[PDB]
This record gives sequence, C-alpha cells and structure tokens, in this order.
Amino acid sequence: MNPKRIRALKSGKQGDGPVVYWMSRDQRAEDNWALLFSRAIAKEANVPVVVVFCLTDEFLEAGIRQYEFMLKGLQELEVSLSRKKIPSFFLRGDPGEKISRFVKDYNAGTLVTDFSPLRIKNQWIEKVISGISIPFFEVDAHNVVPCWEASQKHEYAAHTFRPKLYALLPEFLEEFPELEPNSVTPEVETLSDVLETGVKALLPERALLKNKDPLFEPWHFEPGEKAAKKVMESFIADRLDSYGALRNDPTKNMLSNLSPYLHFGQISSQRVVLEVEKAESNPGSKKAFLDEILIWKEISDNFCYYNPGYDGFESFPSWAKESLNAHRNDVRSHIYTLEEFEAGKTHDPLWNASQMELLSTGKMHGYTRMYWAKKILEWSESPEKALEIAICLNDRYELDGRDPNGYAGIAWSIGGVHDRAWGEREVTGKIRYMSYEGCKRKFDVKLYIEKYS
Ligand SMILES: Cc1cc2nc3c(=O)[nH]c(=O)nc-3n(C[C@H](O)[C@H](O)[C@H](O)COP(=O)(O)OP(=O)(O)OC[C@H]3O[C@@H](n4cnc5c(N)ncnc54)[C@H](O)[C@@H]3O)c2cc1C
Repeated sequence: MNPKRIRALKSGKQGDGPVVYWMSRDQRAEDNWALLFSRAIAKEANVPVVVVFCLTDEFLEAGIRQYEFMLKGLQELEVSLSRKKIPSFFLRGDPGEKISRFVKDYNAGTLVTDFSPLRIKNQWIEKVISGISIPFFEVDAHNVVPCWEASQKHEYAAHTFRPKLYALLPEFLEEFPELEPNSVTPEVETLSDVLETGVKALLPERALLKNKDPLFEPWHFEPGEKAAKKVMESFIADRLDSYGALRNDPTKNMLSNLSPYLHFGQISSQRVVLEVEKAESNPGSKKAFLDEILIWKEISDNFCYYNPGYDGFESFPSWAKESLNAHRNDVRSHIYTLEEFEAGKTHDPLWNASQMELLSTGKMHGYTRMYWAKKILEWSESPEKALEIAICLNDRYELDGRDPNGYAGIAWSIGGVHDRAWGEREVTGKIRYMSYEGCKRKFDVKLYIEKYS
C-alpha cells in the first residue's frame, strides 16, 4: 500500500458513515488500487466501503458500441462486488449534483475516486469539491507508477520518459493484495433498464450501411473483467512471441487487443505487466510490448496531465507549430469534409479500408491509425480542422477512445508530439510522413483492403 499512489483533493471533517469509492476510470473489482485503498480506509474507520458509478449525460456523444461494452461490464462488476459484500450504486446524471447528494443522503465519511487526467473528469471534480465537506482523495489505479510521481513535468520524448519510468518500476511494480470483503452488508435503478433506455436514445445515430443494416460487429471483443483476463492470457500464450515482428502488420491479428479493456479499466495494466514480465518468450517482443503498455500508455497520461490544451494546436512542440504555420497556405491536394472522412469516401483505398475497420470493429489496427490520422492532416484545410476531425472520428467510433492514449496518439500523428522533425514537405511540413507506397513495402495492403470492403 504505497502512499505515493493516493493524493488529497480536499481535506475536511471525516464523517461517521461509509467510505465511498467514486468509480470512474477503473471499472473492475480486482487489481484496483483505488478500491483497495478505499477498503483500507474503511477498515481503519470501523465502517464499510461502497462503490458509486455515475452514468453521465455525455453517453449520447458516443455510440451504442461503447455504451453497451461499458454497461455489460458493469453488470458483471455489480455481481463481483456483491460477492465481496460491497454494494454498488449507479446514479444517472451530473456527477456534481448526484455525488454531492449521495454523500449527504448516505452520510459518507470519506470520498475516494480514481485518477483520470481528462478535462471532463476535472470538470466533475470541481463541481463535487464545492458540494461536499468530507475528505476527498484520488488514487492512480490506472498507471503502474503514479502519474504525478513518474515525472513532474511534460516529457517531450519517449527516451526522456523511459529512464525515469523504469527507474521507479522496482518500487511500484508489485503484486496486488486481495480485496477484503466488508464485515457485514450495510444499508438508482437496475442496469438493464438504464441500458434499454440508453440504447433507445442512441439508435437514431447508429452507424448504418446502405441497406439499413448496422455496421458495428459486437462479437470481436466480449466486455467484462472475465473476458479481459482471457484476452490477456491468449496474447501471452499465442501472440506475444510474434508481437515484436508482426505488430506493424495490419493483415495479422498479433496485437494484444487489450485497449478496450484498458480504457474502461476492466483490466489493470500493472496486472498485464506482471504477467508479461514472468512470461518467457522472445526478449525483443517483450521489450517492444512493455514499451507500448508502459512507456507510450503512461506518457499519454503524462501528456494530458501537464498540458491543459492537450487536444489543441497550442500543445504541439514549437518546431512543429512553426513548421505547420509555414505551410498553412500550401495548396492541399484534396479536401474532404467530416462526412466524407466518416463514411470512408476518400480517393485512398487504404485510408478507406482503415475507416471501415474502425466502423465495423470499433478498433483500428495500431499501424493504420498512424496512417489514418496523418492523411486527415494532409487532406484538411488546416491543422486545427484536422485535429477536430481526427478527435471526432476517434472518439465516436473507437471502443478505446475518449482516452489519454487517443489525444496523445493523435497529437503524435498530426502535431509531432513525442516525435522529432523529419524532412520538410509541403502541407505537412516537418511532421513525419507516411506514404501509400511506404505501407506497401511493409505489409500486404491488398489483403487489408479486401478484408474491409
Ligand atoms: C491516431 C491514434 C489514435 C489513437 N487512439 C487511441 C485511443 O483512442 N485509445 C487508445 O487506447 N489508444 C489509441 N492509440 C494508441 C494505439 O493505437 C492503440 O492503443 C493500440 O492500437 C491499441 O490496440 P492494442 O491494445 O491491441 O495494441 P498493443 O500493440 O497490444 O499495445 C498494448 C497497449 O500499449 C498501449 N499503447 C500501444 N500503443 C500506444 C500508443 N501509440 N500510445 C499510447 N499507448 C499505446 C496501449 O495501451 C495498448 O493497449 C491511438 C494511436 C494513434 C496513432
């Protein structure tokens, strides 16, 4: 129980009632530092722990694909916590109003939440802080090393973050203690009803193809804590060996496929790292994978935490802003609208195939995501419009979207964040370029195109 994982958001007078874990980013019962710390505080206070989750008014900004994935997981999660005699309460509405009222109505003693560096979570925290008078803590349950501990500032390159993060692994990479149940069960609607009404409100915006059939295929990723663990186990046993060599080949399914579970916190990345470390396979594949789930994932939290404008042009490095500004008035070879990008109606079949994989499976292959976002920059009127188009499509259709990895990955692609300068080109400037011919030299683009008609 390392105290460096928990931060005080507001000191107050501890009440004589239950400790409330405001679950948000880490929707799992196992390997959850936020829930474990909440249980430890409740034990010291001779009081039980409860879990509250807020179903917010912003689910209508995404799709059925993300809403169902999350709620099906929460249905399984409610059963798991019940076995630990830990009740879960699901509120519908604004977390500022709903959690303030819950704290007062249930006489909460202490409030705990998990850590997310996203703007919308900071918005909720501000409203909640002004509506309560009990202590308020946040716990980094998503990163192996607490975000505010790994670095005290924005890191501009992976190679300046990698030694810092690795130097702290011996202290923060540790096993998880078992979640102890409440001593006795203590003293707002069913999840299937909230799922039905939510789906009914999202249906007019469901992504469809010409014959009114739904585009999304929900059988690619089963949601939930139990399914995440099987995905992790299959990756280590069947795919980890070839990951180093085939991670950039979109015609092979050699990625871990963990990002939807990681995004919703249905599995702990620290759990994955522990299991990968103790697995014996190709050391280069182990190094490459750990680089992605440790360095690149946690530097994305670092990017959003230390850059208030992480989703804006202003957070790009100066060399990239000056380069993109110098080519603002370059004639673009193509300009597509948001609707043409969305439907996959560009002149590029590779880009079109990547958009179709996004539309059908909700998870674009990691390599084509780089090509996909860089062409948006190339075929947009300005870098600002490219940012907004890329964020729109990513957050609307990616199961792992609305995520620090998304804004950091898009800022890498369009603005060179966590990248370096390359040869100067028109339109794109010194931003790393990815040509259609370059992709043909790295994988069989025809198979990828044919797979997503
Ligand atoms: C334009 C763009 C948008 C992206 N949007 C998202 C997003 O919305 N959500 C998201 O989780 N990732 C995003 N990424 C990062 C990355 O593409 C995906 O995480 C990766 O493809 C996820 O599939 P996987 O779990 O099977 O990958 P794996 O290859 O098995 O890697 C495992 C984990 O390492 C992390 N990781 C891998 N690559 C990156 C990266 N470039 N940056 C940060 N973390 C990484 C992820 O957590 C990933 O789950 C984006 C990248 C780009 C270039």
